[PDB]
Amino acid sequence: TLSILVAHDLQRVIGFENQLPWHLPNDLKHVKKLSTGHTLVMGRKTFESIGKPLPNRRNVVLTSDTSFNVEGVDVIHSIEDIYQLPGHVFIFGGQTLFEEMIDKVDDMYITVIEGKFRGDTFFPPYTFEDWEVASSVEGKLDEKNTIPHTFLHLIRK
Ligand SMILES: NC(=O)C1=CN([C@@H]2O[C@H](COP(=O)(O)OP(=O)(O)OC[C@H]3O[C@@H](n4cnc5c(N)ncnc54)[C@H](OP(=O)(O)O)[C@@H]3O)[C@@H](O)[C@H]2O)C=CC1
Ligand SMILES: CCc1nc(N)nc(N)c1C#C[C@H](C)c1cc(OC)cc(-c2ccncc2)c1
Repeated sequence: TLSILVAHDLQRVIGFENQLPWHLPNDLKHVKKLSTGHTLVMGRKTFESIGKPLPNRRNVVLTSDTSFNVEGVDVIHSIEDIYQLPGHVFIFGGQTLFEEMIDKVDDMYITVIEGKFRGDTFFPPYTFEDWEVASSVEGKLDEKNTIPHTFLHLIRK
């Protein structure tokens, strides 16, 4: 199973100066729930921005750097190596990789942040004509989660 796992805002911003533009603990829990025990694939820049691999799942990084090695991180150098990955596989970031992968994945787990942030990294444009809405659940606003947001699970038609 090959999925996209992304959070973007109303204009598809997913990042600004190596950072997430927004602090939203509920989306982290959401990420932890979906991807624990499975596989996360990410481009080199996405990985360096986190700075450490995420616990209790396989971390795969795509890069052309043949010297790249990080403890707890499996390296690939080919888009094509993604399809040899066993199990449920999540394309985690960033803009470059989503652009390469958005026409290949079976489905997408999108967190829509109902805001307009300044960004420099964008999720590629997509139309609902090509995606069925399997589920749409609003996140709950509270003390620590202060931005309206929505979990979408879109499946390709
Ligand atoms: N929400 C998110 O997912 C987050 C992402 N970001 C950002 O993403 C921003 C924009 O950079 P972006 O390009 O999107 O980052 P990516 O995560 O897509 O990393 C890009 C790199 O991935 C590797 N790569 C991609 N495709 C291939 C391929 N076909 N073959 C071999 N290697 C490949 C290359 O690494 P290499 O150059 O080493 O060969 C490439 O330079 C960065 O500024 C980073 O901060 C920031 C915050 C959050
Ligand atoms: C959650 C945000 C998020 N949500 C969803 N639904 N999908 C995603 N792909 C990402 C994402 C992301 C990027 C890789 C990112 C950048 C970052 O820049 C500092 C820190 C983290 C991060 C720090 C701590 N634990 C998990 C992830 C993730």
